[PDB]
Amino acid sequence: VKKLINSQISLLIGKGLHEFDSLRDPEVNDFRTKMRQFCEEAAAHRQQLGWVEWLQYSFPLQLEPNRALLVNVKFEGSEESFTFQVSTKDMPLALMACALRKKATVFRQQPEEYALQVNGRHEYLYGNYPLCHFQYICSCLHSLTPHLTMVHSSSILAMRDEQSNWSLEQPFSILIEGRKVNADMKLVVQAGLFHGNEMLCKTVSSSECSEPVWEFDISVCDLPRMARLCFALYAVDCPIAWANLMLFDYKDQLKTGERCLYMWPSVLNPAGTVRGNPNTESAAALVIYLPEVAPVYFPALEKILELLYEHEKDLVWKMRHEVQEHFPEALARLLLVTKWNKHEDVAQMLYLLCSWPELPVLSALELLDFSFPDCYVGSFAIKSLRKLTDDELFQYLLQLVQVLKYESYLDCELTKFLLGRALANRKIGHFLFWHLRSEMHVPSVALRFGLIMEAYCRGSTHHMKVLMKQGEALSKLKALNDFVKVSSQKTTKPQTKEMMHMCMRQETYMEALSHLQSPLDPSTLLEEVCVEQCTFMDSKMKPLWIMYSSEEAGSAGNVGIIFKNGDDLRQDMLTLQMIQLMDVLWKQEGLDLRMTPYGCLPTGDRTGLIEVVLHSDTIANIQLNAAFNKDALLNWLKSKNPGEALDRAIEEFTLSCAGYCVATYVLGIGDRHSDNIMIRESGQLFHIDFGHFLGNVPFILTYDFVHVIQQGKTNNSEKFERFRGYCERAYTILRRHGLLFLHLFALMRAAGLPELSCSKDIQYLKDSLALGKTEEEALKHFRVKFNEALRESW
Ligand SMILES: CCC(=O)N1CC[C@H](Nc2ncnc3c2CN(c2cnc(OC)c(C(F)(F)F)c2)CC3)C1
Repeated sequence: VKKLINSQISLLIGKGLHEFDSLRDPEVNDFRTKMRQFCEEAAAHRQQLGWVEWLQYSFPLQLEPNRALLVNVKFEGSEESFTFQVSTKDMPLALMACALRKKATVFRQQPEEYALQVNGRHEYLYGNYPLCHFQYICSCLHSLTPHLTMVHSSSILAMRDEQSNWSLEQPFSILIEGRKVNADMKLVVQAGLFHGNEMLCKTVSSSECSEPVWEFDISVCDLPRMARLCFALYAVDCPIAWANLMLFDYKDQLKTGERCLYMWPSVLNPAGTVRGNPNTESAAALVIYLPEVAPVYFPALEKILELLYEHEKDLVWKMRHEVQEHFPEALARLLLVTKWNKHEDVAQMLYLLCSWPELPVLSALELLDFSFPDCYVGSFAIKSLRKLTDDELFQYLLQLVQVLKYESYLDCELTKFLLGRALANRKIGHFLFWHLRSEMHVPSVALRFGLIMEAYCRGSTHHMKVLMKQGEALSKLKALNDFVKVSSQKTTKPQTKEMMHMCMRQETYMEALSHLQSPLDPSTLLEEVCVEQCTFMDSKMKPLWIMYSSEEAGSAGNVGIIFKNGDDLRQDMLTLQMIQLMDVLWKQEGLDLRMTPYGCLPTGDRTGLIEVVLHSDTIANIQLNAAFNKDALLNWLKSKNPGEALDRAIEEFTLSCAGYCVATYVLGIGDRHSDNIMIRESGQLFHIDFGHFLGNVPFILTYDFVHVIQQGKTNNSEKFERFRGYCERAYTILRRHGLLFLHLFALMRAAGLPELSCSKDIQYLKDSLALGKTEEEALKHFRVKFNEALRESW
């Protein structure tokens, strides 16, 4: 029985569980047994949760950051529906008391034993929030009458049931023979002792073949708990390989004897993995002699607690106790000023960190960076992050996963936190899965991520099968995309499109591609695949256009996905999460710049999905075709928004244009052309290919857009300066939360994105957001760039 659950886990995570045993690793084996028990205890809690408490797990609420509304409601397993007049300020129990009052009237034959399901979707409307606050009821108002289904307590409960399962003064010292080296020239081995991005002593090098055979300025007593010994083999300068090791193991014991380090290819790297290269055969190895001291374990918290300019740093350390009292948020500045190469100074800091008050989510997000590698500093950060909302945790989930790459040991406070929250929310567990599964091709992350997904599956027997279905569809889509890629080069598009449909109509494909949850959004059910409306896009990697159509949801079941294999979808995903954050921060301060942060999620090696924005078209397609090319875009909105509807559309356009003009400027999105800018029939303007960001520069205002803002008029200052305001207001909101973007962008350095690697890339975001300058000084600097963008258009 357990052999099947294990076979499914191996297929789902794309790594056999037998591979973990073959390592015969006490660290990997201890993680597996400990985390399985943690997840099983979490899974146990869910099978006893109340019916409203389960709805909270499986279908978390989607909420936005007086007036009337017509809504059709219908009880489960009944054709008969009822349209009722409800207020936007009315709570779901009022709709449920109206639906129950109508039911008793018609059927001749308590609303608190019910929940409203967004018909044909895995989204629910529960809790004491007015109908205006729900993402669905709110979106319908701007779109469409909301279609709801009265799901009873017994129907929600039948789901959970079905979803069941030590101080030596001697100077520190290390080098035997290093096998499998490819070079011309002499080989040297440089070695530095790091505690994050900072050094603990001088970088001692080795003496200047394919199999070459061959003292640190810090004491063995002074070595911090999280000390790294970083190596680099090079030719004497052409780099060859690098390797990192923790001087203390997971059981907190000082490393002794021989160690064979399987090095990673280059062209000292502190941020790199402390674990070796998996290609034992290919990788160049460096055998080192980690010296004897005796066993020596690191002092426990009980025994440990018992113990800016150059001159400015000395002042921060003197007033360290005053920093805990007067400036607790200044913890980061104090930790940096602490000397981690002095056990006496590093112990005094822990005595202050242990009595230190909890920090806000923003201050905790900085402490998660590689500049802060201490376990107690790390545990403090996660302890402060425990106050995160499930919706807030989701907004930063991508960045927290990247920080798992900075982790020194497999069992860590972050893995526990991320897994604990994942098992508490099916939406957080869904996305954590795909953030981990999409990096299984990467050899460095492959073990950590594999073991985390296995543990989640140990505590999600049903969700494992849900994700397996998603994973089965994505396999058929790679196989189908490969056909489209081969065939496209041989025949006419209608011939390839017809060939794709025949392939899709196969039993194997129809079964796989249908009745699954969207990997981009678990609440969107990709039901019946519309083979006739499916095709492929003309871009280099021939992306797939896969249309779906649910009957139970009507128009809401008509959804589409884009499968793209060949290119990196990470930066596009990062940019869209940053635009969604912008839209949230804007809405929080009453500014809805009607944004379209469409779904984009990487699922594999150069493989991922993109949500289809229905009823949209590229600016290039509209402009290709009006007596004047400038009038094409306005005449287009006139076609889709006739009569009194045009006025709403020009406003929708302006708002979205302002938001995207700021977003593309701030994020530094270059390569802007008519083909990677889209418009929705509602008037909403959005951007699509985010291949390049952070100036890889100035504010850009297009004349074809400035014309739509001006209501088609040559001179229209009322409407154009109203737009200038939206840009100013939106840019100043982001500036206040600039520290939030800088912290998340700092954590994303772990992703290994070519366009986000150095400190110069983060400087672009400091400059665009004019971080140093005062609000007045920064609003003027933007007013110069904006006015210059206006002159730049003819
Ligand atoms: C089969 C109809 C057709 O060829 N179209 C072309 C223009 C238009 N494109 C879209 N229409 C509606 N929604 C979207 C799109 C295009 N989107 C999209 C966004 N990033 C991407 O890559 C990073 C890609 C892709 F190149 F990989 F495919 C597509 C966003 C969603 C429809």
